[PDB]
This record gives sequence, structure tokens and C-alpha cells, in this order.
Amino acid sequence: MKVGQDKVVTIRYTLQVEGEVLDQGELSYLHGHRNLIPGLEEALEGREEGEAFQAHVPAEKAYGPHDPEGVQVVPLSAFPEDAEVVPGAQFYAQDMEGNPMPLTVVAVEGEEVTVDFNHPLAGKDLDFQVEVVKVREATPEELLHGHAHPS
Repeated sequence: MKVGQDKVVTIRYTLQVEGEVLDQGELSYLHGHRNLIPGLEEALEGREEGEAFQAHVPAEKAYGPHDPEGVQVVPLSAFPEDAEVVPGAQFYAQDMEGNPMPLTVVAVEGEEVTVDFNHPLAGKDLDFQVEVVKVREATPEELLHGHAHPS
């Protein structure tokens, strides 16, 4: 059948950003309930079961723009222990009032250590290769729960 609202869709995908493959796998999702990034859903909407295709998803319809205000230099002492002074390092530091914001080292040149509280894909455009494996109708529980079940 055709991918549409309230259908439980199983896709196998390859995610590539600016050249390299950052992710790849297979998942199931309830279509129409904001379970996927907007861009991605729009591209799947209408697709036939089995249909394969590619999709360019702008940061705007994915994980959003990069907020440079999200970058910041912090003292090594900020982290009272022994960890990493290298990029890629991600921490889940707490927000000044609530609802923590995971950060990521952007560099380390001595004491001046850069960090990023933006999504690791913020500011990036995503290029997907998709394959609609299974497309079934959602069950009452799924609809109530708002998510697809391993079933």
C-alpha cells in the first residue's frame, strides 16, 4: 500500500551528510504523528510499499539551523575530573533553570575549550536514500500510544 497518515511504515535507510555516511539502519514509525523529521516524512508521504528513492532534506526541515550563540569557550576546571580535551566529546550538562542541553567539544587549545550546545546536525543538510520495506495499517494501541510497536 501507499505510505500515508496513520500507517506504520518500515524503512531501511542510509544517511549521508556532505559526503560521508553518518548513519544507516532499519526502523518502523507511525506516519503522521511527528515521529520523523518533517523533511523525511514529506518525502515518504505517498510512496509505494517497496519504492526506493533519494531525498535532500534542508537543515530547515530537519534539525534546524546552527545557533552560533550555542558555541562557547569554557575553562578546563569546568569539568572537575578526568575526561576528554578532544572534539566529539559530548556532555549532558544541566540548563541554568531546567531541561539540560547536551554539549559537544568543538576544540581544545590549552585553557580555551570550545563547546557546542546545538544539535550535532544543526546547520546541516541531510541526504537520504530510502527504501519502503513494509507498510501496514496501525493498530488501536499504536494510535493511542502515538508510536509504532515492535509488533
